[PDB]
Amino acid sequence: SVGTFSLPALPYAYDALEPSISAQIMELHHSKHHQTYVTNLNNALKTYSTALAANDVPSQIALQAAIKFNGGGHINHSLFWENLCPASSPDADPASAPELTAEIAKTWGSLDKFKEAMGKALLGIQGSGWGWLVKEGSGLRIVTTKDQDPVVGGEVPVFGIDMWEHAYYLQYLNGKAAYVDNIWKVINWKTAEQRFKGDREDAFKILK
Amino acid sequence: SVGTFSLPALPYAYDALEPSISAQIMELHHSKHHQTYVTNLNNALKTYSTALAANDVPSQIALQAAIKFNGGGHINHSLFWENLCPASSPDADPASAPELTAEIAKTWGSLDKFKEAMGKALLGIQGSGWGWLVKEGSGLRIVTTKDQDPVVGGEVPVFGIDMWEHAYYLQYLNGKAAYVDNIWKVINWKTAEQRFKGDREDAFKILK
Amino acid sequence: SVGTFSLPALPYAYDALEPSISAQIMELHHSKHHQTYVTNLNNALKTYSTALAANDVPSQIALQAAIKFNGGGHINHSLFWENLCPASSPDADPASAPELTAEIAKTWGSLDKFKEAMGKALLGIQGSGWGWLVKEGSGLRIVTTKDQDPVVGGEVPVFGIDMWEHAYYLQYLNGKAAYVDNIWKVINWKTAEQRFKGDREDAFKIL
Amino acid sequence: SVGTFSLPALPYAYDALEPSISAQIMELHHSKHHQTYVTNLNNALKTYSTALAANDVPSQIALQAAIKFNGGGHINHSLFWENLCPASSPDADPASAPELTAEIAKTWGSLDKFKEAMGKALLGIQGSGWGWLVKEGSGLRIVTTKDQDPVVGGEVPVFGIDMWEHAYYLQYLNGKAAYVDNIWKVINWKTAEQRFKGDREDAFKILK
Ligand SMILES: [Mn+2]
Ligand SMILES: [Mn+2]
Ligand SMILES: [Mn+2]
Ligand SMILES: [Mn+2]
Repeated sequence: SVGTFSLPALPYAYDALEPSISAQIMELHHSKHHQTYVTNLNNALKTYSTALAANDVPSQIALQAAIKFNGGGHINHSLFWENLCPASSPDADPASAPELTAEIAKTWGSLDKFKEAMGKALLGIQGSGWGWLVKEGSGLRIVTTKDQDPVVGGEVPVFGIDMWEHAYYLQYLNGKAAYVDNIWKVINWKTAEQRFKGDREDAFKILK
Repeated sequence: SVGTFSLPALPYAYDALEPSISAQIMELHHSKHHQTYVTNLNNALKTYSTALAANDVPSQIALQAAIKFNGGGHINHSLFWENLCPASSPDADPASAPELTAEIAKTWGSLDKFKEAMGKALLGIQGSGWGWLVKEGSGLRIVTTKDQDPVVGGEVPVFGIDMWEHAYYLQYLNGKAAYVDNIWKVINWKTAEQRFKGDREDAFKILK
Repeated sequence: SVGTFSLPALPYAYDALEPSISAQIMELHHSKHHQTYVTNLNNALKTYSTALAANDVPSQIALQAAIKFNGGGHINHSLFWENLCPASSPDADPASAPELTAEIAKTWGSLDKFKEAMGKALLGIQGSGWGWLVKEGSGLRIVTTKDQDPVVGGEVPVFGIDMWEHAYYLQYLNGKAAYVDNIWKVINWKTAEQRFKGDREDAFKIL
Repeated sequence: SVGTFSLPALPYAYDALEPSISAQIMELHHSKHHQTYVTNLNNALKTYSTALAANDVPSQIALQAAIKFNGGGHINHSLFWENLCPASSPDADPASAPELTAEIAKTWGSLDKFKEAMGKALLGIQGSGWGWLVKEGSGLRIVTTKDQDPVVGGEVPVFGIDMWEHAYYLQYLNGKAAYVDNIWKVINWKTAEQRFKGDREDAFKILK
């Protein structure tokens, strides 16, 4: 039936990503922001099914923003929690992603240069948005999305980093550069390797 | 059933709007451009139906652009044919719309000053789009929409003028100012009066 | 000389808007966020000035995003500080704005109905942006702008409310509804009345 | 001094791209559309010079839409005329572009599959816009731009194809598929090769 999504539990405790991300942020981000996206996604999808069955095209178009914003919020945050892990986990080691790092090194020259390029794109976002490493065809690309827009159909998301102010402000204030510097310690490279090796449908399987 | 829209017949013959709009433009515009929007709207809606029942949010979001573009294309042209009529028809006399023209005069000063204001907005559209007279509450506003974006936000559309190049190029070449000057002769003020006196749902009944 | 905008001083101390807006937010909002928009605006205008003289149109177009983002950031925040004041100030009383409130009541029915309608627009902003009460001709309208986009040429801004998360998150966390409820206590209605009675050029004289 | 652009002459006669593009379109496209972009760009640049000297940031921002639209119009058409040539010319032979066609074949598999992917992107444009083959770093990409937006700062334009309806409507009516199929015969692969081997400013040297 339509609109039966639920907030996924995190793979770790709310304080497991410290000191990179504070427990307060993880709790607010998951139990408030992501929760709201889930509930509002379900509400909009059920109303949309009514508009679709009645062939009400004006209502359908008017509902697109709520589905894109809340649907994207659910897609993006679901992907986000999964490509994070405690800094002490072996999954935080890029040696967990040999195939991905090889393609990363082939594209940007080195892992450090990819990190520099992505950091630049993350800090360059005006307003709210996300930075993504994506697979397009067989090649890798850094892309940004505004607000909660999900990665555009055709690209395989490898990992994403949330640059909305609620992802860092309580801990880093306006210092988003320090936030980006610290989040590398908690990137789940095992997850990134698995997404790089699968296709679009495989990546979105966590939503199931 | 989902996605069973069909192209409505015009209220007049293809040459009935001459000399303001040529028979060739009317036939191509109706039987090709509008027909394509109808067909591609129906295709997108059937695909959407599958993704909605499967709770496939990435596909639902990816389908939004086709639904808005082709759905808006169907909405906009359906309204368009109805707010046109042969220049010799009594429906082309603005005296057919006493309440609307009085409110127009209250807002812009006179019918001529509104025509100049709407003309300016139409000629100012960069690229493809539409100009609309809309009712917001009890007041009137001139708005433009890009591409085939419809006036679906809550406003009641009173009449629209298509500024896509296919609406005039074969007859007026790049002279869109001459096209706008001549379309006033075939504006259906009887239709505009009914929309001005009705609500949002009445105006969209044309889609039935 | 090109690109000499500076950070305007606030009309009050950093803690003057408590309890509606904390001193910590005011100091960060003013001394870091707004200051950054000023500096990057000046940098963008200096580069643009040469690209304009060189008839280098690709550079001019490539610089537009920084000029709109940082220029709007400077415009919006400069307007913002001026239509805020301490809650006990006489300027926080809407009786300080007789002509504006009369037109507000004529348009929305009452001041409460207008506050709710603007609240709805503020809370509906997806992502970062601003809510504005503006004058177009003789009538009032509620509009929202994305990111730091300033109010569209032709409208006179009457007052604006910042809905960027940095404007409230340290104090209200995700509770933007409570932020909006409390910011009504520190709206400067004397400033709003003055903007309502002047034109677009008047409201932009503070820069 | 500011705003002294002029309409460049075509590299060939108005009928030189026939039969792919008619002389009627070439003359209107060049002497009316592109000419209007030049004139309106110069006016906007002069007005900006006034707003800049007055330290008027609101007017500067309000002027951006006219500078991007007319400045982009001038850039895109200037590049466009240069990457077209008579179909019987040796420059129309893709063998004139050995390094570029090798990178195309390495990226898309063959020239025919690249033409197929670009054709799909060109026909997929909603409203007015352009399709581009661009270079980013060492890689090739098909991108589209809306209205007269020029290619995003950072990419090197290799060649563009105008999908505004004024580019084909008089000759092909709504048949943009026939227009694209025929324009391949007049693509200047000598121009494309030179741009592929140069950088961003080299490609914009045509504006001098
Ligand atoms: Mn988030
Ligand atoms: Mn049309
Ligand atoms: Mn702010
Ligand atoms: Mn063109």
